[PDB]
Amino acid sequence: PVIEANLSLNQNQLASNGGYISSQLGIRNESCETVKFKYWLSIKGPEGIYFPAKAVVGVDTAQQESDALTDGRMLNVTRGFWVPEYMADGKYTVSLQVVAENGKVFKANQEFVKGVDLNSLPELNGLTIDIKNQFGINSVESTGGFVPFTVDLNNGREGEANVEFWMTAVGPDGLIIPVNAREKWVIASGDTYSKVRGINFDKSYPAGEYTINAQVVDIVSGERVEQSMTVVKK
Amino acid sequence: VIEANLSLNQNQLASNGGYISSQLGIRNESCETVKFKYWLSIKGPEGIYFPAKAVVGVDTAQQESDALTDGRMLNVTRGFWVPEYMADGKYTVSLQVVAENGKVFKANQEFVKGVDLNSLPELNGLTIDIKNQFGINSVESTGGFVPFTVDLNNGREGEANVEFWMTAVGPDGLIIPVNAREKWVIASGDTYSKVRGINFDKSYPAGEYTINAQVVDIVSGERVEQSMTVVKK
Repeated sequence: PVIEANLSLNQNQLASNGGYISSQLGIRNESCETVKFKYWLSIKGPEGIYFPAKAVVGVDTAQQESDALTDGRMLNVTRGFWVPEYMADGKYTVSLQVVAENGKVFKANQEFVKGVDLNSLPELNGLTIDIKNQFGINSVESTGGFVPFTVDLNNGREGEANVEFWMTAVGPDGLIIPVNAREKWVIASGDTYSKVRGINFDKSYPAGEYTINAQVVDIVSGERVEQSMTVVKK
Repeated sequence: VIEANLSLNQNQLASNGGYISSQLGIRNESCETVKFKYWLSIKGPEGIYFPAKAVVGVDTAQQESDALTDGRMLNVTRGFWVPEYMADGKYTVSLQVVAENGKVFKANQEFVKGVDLNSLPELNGLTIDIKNQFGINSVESTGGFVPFTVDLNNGREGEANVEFWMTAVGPDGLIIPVNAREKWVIASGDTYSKVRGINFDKSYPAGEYTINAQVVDIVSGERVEQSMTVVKK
């Protein structure tokens, strides 16, 4: 019982004043028997924003209904959503999510930005943050694995920058795993805090999805900025 | 297998932040000797997640394993700073133990910063009251229904314009709609009051679901959150 899910956005790039985004959802039953499943469209944004794409004028009373697909058949839906002005500027993730009757989870994600450039590194006002999965390693075995991350904090400002920086891995069973302890830094003008920092996914760590999350706070302004990568333990 | 506790010397920090000293207890209740890894992590508002542990230099350490004799208990004092620049609001401290066999054990305490302990989140007179109606903290693998009471009380002298929604953030990257995005004009002294439940379908994966409600003031742009945790066995 395998489902194939895709998602595409008619646009990636919203200005600060927000806007409308029209999406195209594709759900294909690649299996031989007929398949029942639930699906929905959800948005995840900065500052712990999580919201459903779906909006209603009245009182939301609906429960999550099941759907179905004929053998080899595909569902095709257009779905649009507003992203209002009052929502935080930053990087957003739209997620088509399918839960099949058998427990298997399938997803398709697209990103968009609001009030910043699609290509751009997160920044604290000249101080740019560059965190990357160094070797494109997107999973580790049940028996364990090591994934290294490159960390580059570049002070583009004309003055010194005072920052606190840390990393966690948010994962199953409510786990928040320290990846990098809280570090305080004075970074001089034009200078760079640059290093490699890895996480060892111990054999004993539970199977599932780990969200590798890095944060940087400007100690003076109080602006906080994030970057995230996903690693799955099989 | 493992018994974990956590207590805080302080629950209540002012806006200018402060220091919190914690006491970690880890007890091996098992008959054989047990190996495990453990750590201390903080979760706050606005998607804040940070490790309790801080270093002045370059963090270079790896997550070391520990061990406990049969019936033996580990006892550690561990403190952490919560600086002024961190967001005001409700925080969760979490002692987390991962045993060599895969079993996860936790002990959580809450604290607040710049607001009263157990106070209702508010958007400036507009108070938000979301509660697990019947104290149901888990559902069986075969499924279950958990209802939530929702009370949005406009204490202001003028009308309040809000947008409101709910999700359940859970395993395998799932963000499950619990309440669609609703726009509301709430008159002075009035209440948006209702019950809203989530059906944890048999098919939903085992694990930890974070029931999350958010309210935005459309005029000010202030956003406020309330969260409750439900585990599917």
